[PDB]
Amino acid sequence: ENLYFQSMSVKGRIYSILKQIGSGGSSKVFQVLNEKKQIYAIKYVNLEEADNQTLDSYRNEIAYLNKLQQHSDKIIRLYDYEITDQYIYMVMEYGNIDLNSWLKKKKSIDPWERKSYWKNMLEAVHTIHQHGIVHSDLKPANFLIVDGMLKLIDFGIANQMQPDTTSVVKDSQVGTVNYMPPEAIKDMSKISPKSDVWSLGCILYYMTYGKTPFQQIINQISKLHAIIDPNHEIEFPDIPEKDLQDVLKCCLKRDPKQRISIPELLAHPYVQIQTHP
Ligand SMILES: CCc1cccc(CC)c1NC(=O)c1nn(C)c2c1CCc1cnc(Nc3ccc(C(=O)NC4CCN(C)CC4)cc3OC(F)(F)F)nc1-2
Repeated sequence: ENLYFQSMSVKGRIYSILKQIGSGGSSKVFQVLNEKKQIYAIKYVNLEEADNQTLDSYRNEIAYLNKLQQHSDKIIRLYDYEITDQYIYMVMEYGNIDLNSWLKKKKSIDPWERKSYWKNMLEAVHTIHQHGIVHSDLKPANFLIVDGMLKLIDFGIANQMQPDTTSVVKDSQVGTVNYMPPEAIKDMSKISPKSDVWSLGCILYYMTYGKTPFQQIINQISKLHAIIDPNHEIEFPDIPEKDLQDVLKCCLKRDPKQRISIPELLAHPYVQIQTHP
């Protein structure tokens, strides 16, 4: 729903608010225009009931996002931010849609498009791994489409919060365990870069086969048991792209030791071999 007279200031710069395009418990996202009618998304986070630990995780993610955006164009831009004791405003790159919503409204995805997105994702995640950050909770919703290019929105660093404001409402894929790796389920560090490869593999599996590998299991304890059980054979239906079949089998090995790495994935023929005549 659009906001028709609202506006906000960030570091002495005024922004017209067109509409709200998202919400967590303590947070909101707004489609906004600056003084020169350039479009942005502003993330607002209320800090009024956040403890020092939570606060410091927000501070950490902001520092890292400000640094890492210079290292890759597959991370979302953070143009400015304002940070007080009460709130954070972040002025960020705008996208017309996130990958989750895009995939919901696409049955048949173009093979070229899928490969292009796969590359974008790999480059983003590779970048955070290179600075010691394992996201540890990658879903399609963490990726924003900006003129055909996927941008990673967050680094999984910040501590999530709950609507004790209430009037409670939430979304399809926030709780989801469909992208979760076996070692995460055992775990309750032992969090390695390989955790992210499983999650990325699950996204690619969605793009290839039209669902995540354990999506069929409604019963959430049966699902978690299926993810861990070596005898539970994951399906990989035959398709023209034999390199894509290989990538998925390699990402979804349950043993993280035996599971493929991001540098390996980047040199894989799926990413590298020119299919075009
Ligand atoms: C809530 C804050 C938060 C906390 C923790 C972690 C995270 C990251 C996941 C975040 N959340 C975030 O950090 C976050 N959440 N959103 C939604 C955005 C961000 C970052 C910047 C950003 C920039 N541009 C956009 N634009 C849009 C992104 C997605 C949609 C969308 O999916 N719409 C659907 C289209 C199809 N129909 C059928 C259903 C709706 C529409 C959008 O803009 C438009 F609305 F203007 F069009 N969004 C975002």
